[PDB]
Amino acid sequence: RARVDAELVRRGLARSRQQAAELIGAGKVRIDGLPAVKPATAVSDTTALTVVTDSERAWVSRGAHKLVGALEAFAIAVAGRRCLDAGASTGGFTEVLLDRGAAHVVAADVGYGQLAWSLRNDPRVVVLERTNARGLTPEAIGGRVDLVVADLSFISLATVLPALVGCASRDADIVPLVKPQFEVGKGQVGPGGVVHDPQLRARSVLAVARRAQELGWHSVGVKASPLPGPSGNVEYFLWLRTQTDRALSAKGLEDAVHRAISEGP
RNA sequence: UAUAUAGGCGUCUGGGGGGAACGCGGGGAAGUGAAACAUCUCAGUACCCGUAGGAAGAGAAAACAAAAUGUGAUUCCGUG
RNA sequence: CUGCUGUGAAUCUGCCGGGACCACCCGGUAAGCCUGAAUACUUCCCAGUGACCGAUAGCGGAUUAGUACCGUGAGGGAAU
RNA sequence: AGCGAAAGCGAGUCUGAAUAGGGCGUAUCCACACAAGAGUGUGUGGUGUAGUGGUGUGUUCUGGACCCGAAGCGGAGUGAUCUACCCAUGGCCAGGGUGAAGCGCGGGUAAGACCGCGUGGAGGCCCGAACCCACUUAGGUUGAAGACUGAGGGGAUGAGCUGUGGGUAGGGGUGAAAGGCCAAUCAAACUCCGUGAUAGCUGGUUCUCCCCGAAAUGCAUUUAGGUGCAGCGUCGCAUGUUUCUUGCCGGAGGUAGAGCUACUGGAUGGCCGAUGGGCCCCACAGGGUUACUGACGUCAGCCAAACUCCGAAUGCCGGU
RNA sequence: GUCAGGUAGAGAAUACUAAGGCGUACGAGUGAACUAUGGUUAAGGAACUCGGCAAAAUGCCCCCGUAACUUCGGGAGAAG
RNA sequence: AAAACACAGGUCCGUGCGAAGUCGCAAGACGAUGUAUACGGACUGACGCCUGCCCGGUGCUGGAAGGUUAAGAGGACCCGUUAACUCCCUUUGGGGGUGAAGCGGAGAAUUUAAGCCCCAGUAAACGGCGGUGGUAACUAUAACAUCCUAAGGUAGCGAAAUUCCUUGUCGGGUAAGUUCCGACCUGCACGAAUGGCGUAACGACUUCUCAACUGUCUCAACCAUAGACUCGGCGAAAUUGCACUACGAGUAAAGAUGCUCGUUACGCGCGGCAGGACGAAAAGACCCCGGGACCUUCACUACAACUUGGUAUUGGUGCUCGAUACGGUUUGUGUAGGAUAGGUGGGAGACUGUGAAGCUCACACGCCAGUGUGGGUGGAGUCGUUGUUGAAAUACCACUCUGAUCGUAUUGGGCCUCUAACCUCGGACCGUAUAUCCGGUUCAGGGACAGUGCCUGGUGGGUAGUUUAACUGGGGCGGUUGCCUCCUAAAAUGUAACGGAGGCGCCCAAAGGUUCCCUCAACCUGGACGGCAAUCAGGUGUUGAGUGUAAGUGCACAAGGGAGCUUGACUGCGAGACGGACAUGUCGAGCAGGGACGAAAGUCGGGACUAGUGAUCCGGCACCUCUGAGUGGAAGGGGUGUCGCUCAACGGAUAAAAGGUACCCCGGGGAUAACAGGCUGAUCUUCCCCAAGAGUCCAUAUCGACGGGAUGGUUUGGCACCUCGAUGUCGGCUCGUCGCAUCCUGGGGCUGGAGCAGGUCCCAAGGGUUGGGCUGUUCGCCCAUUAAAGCGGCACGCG
Ligand SMILES: [Mg+2]
Ligand SMILES: [Mg+2]
Ligand SMILES: [Mg+2]
Ligand SMILES: [Mg+2]
Ligand SMILES: [Mg+2]
Ligand SMILES: [Mg+2]
Ligand SMILES: [Mg+2]
Ligand SMILES: [Mg+2]
Ligand SMILES: [Mg+2]
Ligand SMILES: [Mg+2]
Ligand SMILES: [Mg+2]
Ligand SMILES: [Mg+2]
Ligand SMILES: [Mg+2]
Ligand SMILES: [Mg+2]
Ligand SMILES: [Mg+2]
Ligand SMILES: [Mg+2]
Ligand SMILES: [Mg+2]
Ligand SMILES: [Mg+2]
Ligand SMILES: [Mg+2]
Ligand SMILES: [Mg+2]
Ligand SMILES: [Mg+2]
Ligand SMILES: [Mg+2]
Ligand SMILES: [Mg+2]
Ligand SMILES: [Mg+2]
Ligand SMILES: [Mg+2]
Ligand SMILES: [Mg+2]
Ligand SMILES: [Mg+2]
Ligand SMILES: [Mg+2]
Ligand SMILES: [Mg+2]
Ligand SMILES: [Mg+2]
Ligand SMILES: [Mg+2]
Ligand SMILES: [Mg+2]
Ligand SMILES: [Mg+2]
Ligand SMILES: [Mg+2]
Ligand SMILES: [Mg+2]
Ligand SMILES: [Mg+2]
Ligand SMILES: [Mg+2]
Ligand SMILES: [Mg+2]
Ligand SMILES: [Mg+2]
Ligand SMILES: [Mg+2]
Ligand SMILES: [Mg+2]
Ligand SMILES: [Mg+2]
Ligand SMILES: [Mg+2]
Ligand SMILES: [Mg+2]
Ligand SMILES: [Mg+2]
Ligand SMILES: [Mg+2]
Ligand SMILES: [Mg+2]
Ligand SMILES: [Mg+2]
Ligand SMILES: [Mg+2]
Ligand SMILES: [Mg+2]
Ligand SMILES: [Mg+2]
Ligand SMILES: [Mg+2]
Ligand SMILES: [Mg+2]
Ligand SMILES: [Mg+2]
Ligand SMILES: [Mg+2]
Ligand SMILES: [Mg+2]
Ligand SMILES: [Mg+2]
Ligand SMILES: [Mg+2]
Ligand SMILES: [Mg+2]
Ligand SMILES: [Mg+2]
Ligand SMILES: [Mg+2]
Ligand SMILES: [Mg+2]
Ligand SMILES: [Mg+2]
Ligand SMILES: [Mg+2]
Ligand SMILES: [Mg+2]
Ligand SMILES: [Mg+2]
Ligand SMILES: [Mg+2]
Ligand SMILES: [Mg+2]
Ligand SMILES: [Mg+2]
Ligand SMILES: [Mg+2]
Ligand SMILES: [Mg+2]
Ligand SMILES: [Mg+2]
Ligand SMILES: [Mg+2]
Ligand SMILES: [Mg+2]
Ligand SMILES: [Mg+2]
Ligand SMILES: [Mg+2]
Ligand SMILES: [Mg+2]
Ligand SMILES: [Mg+2]
Ligand SMILES: [Mg+2]
Ligand SMILES: [Mg+2]
Ligand SMILES: [Mg+2]
Ligand SMILES: [Mg+2]
Ligand SMILES: [Mg+2]
Ligand SMILES: [Mg+2]
Ligand SMILES: [Mg+2]
Ligand SMILES: [Mg+2]
Ligand SMILES: [Mg+2]
Ligand SMILES: [Mg+2]
Ligand SMILES: [Mg+2]
Ligand SMILES: [Mg+2]
Ligand SMILES: [Mg+2]
Ligand SMILES: [Mg+2]
Ligand SMILES: [Mg+2]
Ligand SMILES: [Mg+2]
Ligand SMILES: [Mg+2]
Ligand SMILES: [Mg+2]
Ligand SMILES: [Mg+2]
Ligand SMILES: [Mg+2]
Ligand SMILES: [Mg+2]
Ligand SMILES: [Mg+2]
Ligand SMILES: [Mg+2]
Ligand SMILES: [Mg+2]
Ligand SMILES: [Mg+2]
Ligand SMILES: [Mg+2]
Ligand SMILES: [Mg+2]
Ligand SMILES: [Mg+2]
Ligand SMILES: [Mg+2]
Ligand SMILES: [Mg+2]
Ligand SMILES: [Mg+2]
Ligand SMILES: [Mg+2]
Ligand SMILES: [Mg+2]
Ligand SMILES: [Mg+2]
Ligand SMILES: [Mg+2]
Ligand SMILES: [Mg+2]
Ligand SMILES: [Mg+2]
Ligand SMILES: [Mg+2]
Ligand SMILES: [Mg+2]
Ligand SMILES: [Mg+2]
Ligand SMILES: [Mg+2]
Ligand SMILES: [Mg+2]
Ligand SMILES: [Mg+2]
Ligand SMILES: [Mg+2]
Ligand SMILES: [Mg+2]
Ligand SMILES: [Mg+2]
Ligand SMILES: [Mg+2]
Ligand SMILES: [Mg+2]
Ligand SMILES: [Mg+2]
Ligand SMILES: [Mg+2]
Ligand SMILES: [Mg+2]
Ligand SMILES: [Mg+2]
Ligand SMILES: [Mg+2]
Ligand SMILES: [Mg+2]
Ligand SMILES: [Mg+2]
Ligand SMILES: [Mg+2]
Ligand SMILES: [Mg+2]
Ligand SMILES: [Mg+2]
Ligand SMILES: [Mg+2]
Ligand SMILES: [Mg+2]
Ligand SMILES: [Mg+2]
Ligand SMILES: [Mg+2]
Ligand SMILES: [Mg+2]
Ligand SMILES: [Mg+2]
Ligand SMILES: [Mg+2]
Ligand SMILES: [Mg+2]
Ligand SMILES: [Mg+2]
Ligand SMILES: [Mg+2]
Ligand SMILES: [Mg+2]
Ligand SMILES: [Mg+2]
Ligand SMILES: [Mg+2]
Ligand SMILES: [Mg+2]
Ligand SMILES: [Mg+2]
Ligand SMILES: [Mg+2]
Ligand SMILES: [Mg+2]
Ligand SMILES: [Mg+2]
Ligand SMILES: [Mg+2]
Ligand SMILES: [Mg+2]
Ligand SMILES: [Mg+2]
Ligand SMILES: [Mg+2]
Ligand SMILES: [Mg+2]
Ligand SMILES: [Mg+2]
Ligand SMILES: [Mg+2]
Ligand SMILES: [Mg+2]
Repeated sequence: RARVDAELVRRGLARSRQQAAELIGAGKVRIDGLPAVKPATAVSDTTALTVVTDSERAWVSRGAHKLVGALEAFAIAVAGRRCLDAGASTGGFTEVLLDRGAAHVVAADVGYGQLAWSLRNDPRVVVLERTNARGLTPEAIGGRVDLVVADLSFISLATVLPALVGCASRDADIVPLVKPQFEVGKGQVGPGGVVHDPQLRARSVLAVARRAQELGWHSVGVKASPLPGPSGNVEYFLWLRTQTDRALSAKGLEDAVHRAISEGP
């Protein structure tokens, strides 16, 4: 009487039970074809468990999907440019750049070692013990970088900007990830931890865009993340830059903000 | 409804109810005892029902018995 | 031995019983019926008797006694 | 006449292979022998064996069984004249407010909506007597009354109140549901009967004197405030000092005390001095120096219900 | 269950009355405490107490005028 | 009298109609003279916005391929009895073996329903709704990776009729705010029809506030009436061992009118007060014990009800399959070969023109190697012990297993039917003037079903009877219950407690018997691994090692270590004893049989010893010379050996059993708890001894650490001494009374006392010692005062 998600994770189909739920969610893994009727299934281990046959499953976290979705809309070159990750410590975003042939990447954490052992062996992988959260060091990360990916959680991503515009070059290219129910004053999270309010997302994206513009970093374009938090955390990836023909800083910022939520998700 | 029956009309002869105990045939507890209790007991008791008679019921072997050339319908009493 | 249900024979070199059953022996003759005496009792009547009571006893009732009275009622129930 | 489970045998019998031990039985005593002192046996004689039926007393068994006492259980009946609900057929509800729909008029509306005005008489409507309740409080509390009285209190045309007649009955009825009510009683009414229910529980049990005279412990217990058997009382019979005391004699103990270099543990201070500690010359050889920690040992003083190299007094067993 | 005089009054309420009916079955005394039932109370006014319990207070008619809120009926006899 | 019930509104489930449901044994009735917009049941409870997740558990509903399962059909196989033989062995018998039929007993395979397992749906069904590892804005305000599930609280609300902590925090309100209001979220232990959150109107509901009003109060005074009181009349009651019934300090069953010692008191009444008479009342209702009673449930065991199947009532024809008896085709690879050699008895002689041979196909199989039947053709034969071939015809009559077959006789399983039993609360007509009864007749429908008997399996708190241990410093909760060893245990034996420590419910065919032989542990010295340590050698070493297994007593004489043989880990017994309420239990020399070891002496009836166990009943099994319901057998019983009980509550109430009662009742108990009293005083409380210190120095102005000794009886306790045929339980009110351990007032000594004001100690009990807010409050917090707002005893004084 072994749980179906139990046998699945035992075989090696998915390294974690959260992924076992993702696979049963669309019914990618079942016996005799068909969607897995229910995640509560008593299946004998002598049966056959299938899979979506995802060829590009060389990923070790969920942060991969949201990134590959952003890079679909942006198509940003990585080789030949230094890169910065604002802290994932789980291989969600940096490992994708590894698959992108990144020249050299740097990642942060909360002062904790929990990365995949696979990434503890690549020479171009730098690990730091949360030197600082908001005012990132522009030189101790190895010098100048040419890309920064924003991945923040229970901290309103609006205080690391002075550091991330300094932790860059004069010709910089940045893709921040705006999480809606996390920009509102801490404690004022949306109803039940999930937000169904386009106007709240509008307020959050406007606040982050205006905070970026305060430094001069204008918003170029928008993107809706394809695979969000399971219970609900739909993200909206923007794009920071100070010198392009797409200097949407006066009126086009709002037009692009409507685009973000009108085509989101 | 034809055979007819169910019925209807008339004329007789009975039945009905009571009763203290005793009889016969049925139905049938619980308290109690078992130092608890259910089998078991109490007890086929108490009570109930149907029926009598001066008594009733039983009664003339499809019985006993045990190798005895033995008893011989039933009922009741004493023993065993 | 016996009730309800099912199945269900023979008429005497038959059938029943003799403490599972079988053989032999013995006893008897079911599925029809009547039957006195010896046995149980006393509402009532007669005549007696008591190392029985003697009026708080003996019947509840020696006297208005199943009365007066109590209870809606089944019923309880004096004292003299 | 007994032994045996029995067939059976019989002063024997059972077990057993056993004239080989034991069991039960051969009244009891006496003697004389023949065998062993491992508790005496065996045998020859003798003596010869006591029951039963009336009846008094004590105890006991079956019966209500020394007397009184439950809450309750069963059988058959009686009750809805109180109360619960229902059914038929009747009666009652002073007085005063409010002002629903409906209808009619006007305004307003493409037409409506709607409003203002009237008539109108709705309603588990309002205030409030009769009537029905019973919220507060005081009195009553061997009452006026086994549930009232006074002052206020809620409903008062309604799921209203009420009269007369009727129906539902006990593991049943009825319940706008409180285990409420069902005749001053209800977690199963009442009456009679079973019946003198049963109570390891409480209570009571009536004249005298004479002699003797306890126990409140052990064991078992659906047991722990009950009982059985033992102990301990009395009476009858048998035996006769067997009892008890004191002296002496023969014993076995491990308590008091003590001791511990006699063990097992604890435990005080010294003494020498390791091994393992550090350092020198300089190797991690080797050697010595040093608060070293300081095994073992040793000196002296100690401690113990489950320690004992020892070890009484008493008590106990026997003899005399 | 029926009948329902007068005067105030909306009234079958309440006060007093008519007709009619009663004075209903222990009394007579008496300025004790205390209890009960009524009454009044300077100044203060809930300080009482578990709590404004109980008392006190408002109370009728006619004009004027009425709030938040509302389910548009009400609240409302608001309050004044 | 309520917030509880009801309610209008909501949903869910059942019900197709003499419905379902209910009352009845039935008939019958209500439902309803209703018919799914109706009726019953369940929950919720106008209205408004909504009602999340979980179908794993348990129910409900549905389904069926399998597993399992009753009665009923089946009777293979076995056993009893004995007609017959067949034999001895002795002779007129009598035991051995076989044993047909018949009758009997136990009875297997096989077949068969529901249910259960199984798989689905269902939550406005009964029910459920998580964490961890390390984190940033200025700490936060749980929404980075991973474990687990049936899913991980949705919305809304939230110190709540819900919050112990708690008088949470902040604001309001008061002079003073434990209640209240508005919020906060750390929701011990809210949450979505046991609805969640709001809501106008309503309430003899609960709570907070303001105005007004007042004898509620400061703080009480006065008046009248009914009693009380006096006089006359009548005239009770509960109660009651007494009696010419003081107090104090004691003593006593521990709280005395009655006893002690002292003090006080002339005799008798009337009106008043309630301190005592553990006052009256009611065989304590709290608590324990015994017994009831009613209630609950997956306690036990039953029964109603519901339901399954078989069979009776109960029949007919058609098919489909199965079992029987009977008939005719039809079958057998083999090598020594004219052989696709069914097992045969007869076999010198059977088969043609009723057209066989050889040709045409099918039937039959085919390991397709080859052969039997028909007519269409066909022409007048083929065959044998032929010889090889175990077995010959494969030329013929009668018996025949293997098979592919049809039919008859018989009997089942099923299926579609028919009508004739039976059924209809469908119509009509009649008895019958009257009649929704009833019976009949007849038409129309079902129909061998249903219903009902009997047998049978399920479900079965719907009901019924009952059980649900004891010990216990009250009871409960915990723990324990039998056996063995030690200490307590006081030098015999025995000895209690919920006293102090541990073991047991086995193990070993050798770890049993015998015969013989040996001596360890530790220490020093010498040796490659090899270290203190492993095996070797030398020595010292009397017991410190080891003895299956706890502990104790033992054992070096060895009971300890080693080897040989071997089963005495025997059968018949047992003088005499230990221990003992009894029932149990324990030791035992010696005799005989038959053995083991030993030369023999001798030892051996398990183990160095003391745990390793369960009475009786009832039943099983093997053996025996017992019995055998007329007789012979048998069945059944009996003896002997043995088997089956965490009966572990271990002397074992049943084969079989849990809980609630605050709705409770009875019988008892001060044998036993709660209150008060009594004893004690661990704790509590109040003092003291010593003085390391602190105080700049200076123990002792003032505090005094570490330790030590006491008082009181106010606290929490310990005990269980009186009271359970009744000793009323907190706080406040009224009224006191006593102590002093003094709060104020009065008198002082020392000061680290200049004065003012204090600190500490000593003496002193005459008087005094406030009113409020918060709270049920005591306690306590606060407000305004005051000379001060003392602490205690008196049944935590006083109903
Ligand atoms: Mg008669
Ligand atoms: Mg009985
Ligand atoms: Mg009994
Ligand atoms: Mg009894
Ligand atoms: Mg006669
Ligand atoms: Mg006769
Ligand atoms: Mg006769
Ligand atoms: Mg008399
Ligand atoms: Mg006289
Ligand atoms: Mg009399
Ligand atoms: Mg009368
Ligand atoms: Mg005998
Ligand atoms: Mg024997
Ligand atoms: Mg003898
Ligand atoms: Mg005589
Ligand atoms: Mg005699
Ligand atoms: Mg009765
Ligand atoms: Mg009646
Ligand atoms: Mg009108
Ligand atoms: Mg109108
Ligand atoms: Mg009204
Ligand atoms: Mg009203
Ligand atoms: Mg009114
Ligand atoms: Mg009024
Ligand atoms: Mg009124
Ligand atoms: Mg009432
Ligand atoms: Mg009240
Ligand atoms: Mg009085
Ligand atoms: Mg009076
Ligand atoms: Mg009143
Ligand atoms: Mg009144
Ligand atoms: Mg009426
Ligand atoms: Mg009547
Ligand atoms: Mg009732
Ligand atoms: Mg009566
Ligand atoms: Mg009554
Ligand atoms: Mg009853
Ligand atoms: Mg009863
Ligand atoms: Mg009796
Ligand atoms: Mg009695
Ligand atoms: Mg004497
Ligand atoms: Mg005795
Ligand atoms: Mg005696
Ligand atoms: Mg002597
Ligand atoms: Mg001596
Ligand atoms: Mg000695
Ligand atoms: Mg000793
Ligand atoms: Mg000593
Ligand atoms: Mg020791
Ligand atoms: Mg000692
Ligand atoms: Mg008038
Ligand atoms: Mg009047
Ligand atoms: Mg007059
Ligand atoms: Mg006077
Ligand atoms: Mg007054
Ligand atoms: Mg005044
Ligand atoms: Mg005034
Ligand atoms: Mg006020
Ligand atoms: Mg106050
Ligand atoms: Mg106040
Ligand atoms: Mg006060
Ligand atoms: Mg009042
Ligand atoms: Mg008034
Ligand atoms: Mg107004
Ligand atoms: Mg208002
Ligand atoms: Mg007004
Ligand atoms: Mg009310
Ligand atoms: Mg009341
Ligand atoms: Mg209620
Ligand atoms: Mg409804
Ligand atoms: Mg439901
Ligand atoms: Mg029905
Ligand atoms: Mg429906
Ligand atoms: Mg409700
Ligand atoms: Mg609702
Ligand atoms: Mg729900
Ligand atoms: Mg669910
Ligand atoms: Mg579920
Ligand atoms: Mg389910
Ligand atoms: Mg399911
Ligand atoms: Mg089912
Ligand atoms: Mg059968
Ligand atoms: Mg809260
Ligand atoms: Mg509150
Ligand atoms: Mg709560
Ligand atoms: Mg609080
Ligand atoms: Mg506050
Ligand atoms: Mg609040
Ligand atoms: Mg519910
Ligand atoms: Mg709840
Ligand atoms: Mg719910
Ligand atoms: Mg509600
Ligand atoms: Mg609320
Ligand atoms: Mg409200
Ligand atoms: Mg009301
Ligand atoms: Mg009320
Ligand atoms: Mg005064
Ligand atoms: Mg007077
Ligand atoms: Mg007088
Ligand atoms: Mg005194
Ligand atoms: Mg005293
Ligand atoms: Mg005295
Ligand atoms: Mg005297
Ligand atoms: Mg007096
Ligand atoms: Mg008095
Ligand atoms: Mg008085
Ligand atoms: Mg009393
Ligand atoms: Mg009592
Ligand atoms: Mg009890
Ligand atoms: Mg049938
Ligand atoms: Mg049937
Ligand atoms: Mg049941
Ligand atoms: Mg029951
Ligand atoms: Mg009984
Ligand atoms: Mg008991
Ligand atoms: Mg007990
Ligand atoms: Mg205790
Ligand atoms: Mg105690
Ligand atoms: Mg001793
Ligand atoms: Mg001694
Ligand atoms: Mg003792
Ligand atoms: Mg143990
Ligand atoms: Mg040995
Ligand atoms: Mg041996
Ligand atoms: Mg050696
Ligand atoms: Mg040995
Ligand atoms: Mg043995
Ligand atoms: Mg003996
Ligand atoms: Mg021998
Ligand atoms: Mg021997
Ligand atoms: Mg027995
Ligand atoms: Mg016989
Ligand atoms: Mg015989
Ligand atoms: Mg036998
Ligand atoms: Mg026991
Ligand atoms: Mg026992
Ligand atoms: Mg038993
Ligand atoms: Mg209740
Ligand atoms: Mg009682
Ligand atoms: Mg006592
Ligand atoms: Mg007291
Ligand atoms: Mg006490
Ligand atoms: Mg006392
Ligand atoms: Mg100083
Ligand atoms: Mg005692
Ligand atoms: Mg006493
Ligand atoms: Mg008491
Ligand atoms: Mg008394
Ligand atoms: Mg009293
Ligand atoms: Mg008394
Ligand atoms: Mg006082
Ligand atoms: Mg003093
Ligand atoms: Mg003082
Ligand atoms: Mg002074
Ligand atoms: Mg001074
Ligand atoms: Mg003076
Ligand atoms: Mg308060
Ligand atoms: Mg005082
Ligand atoms: Mg007190
Ligand atoms: Mg006091
Ligand atoms: Mg009191
Ligand atoms: Mg009182």
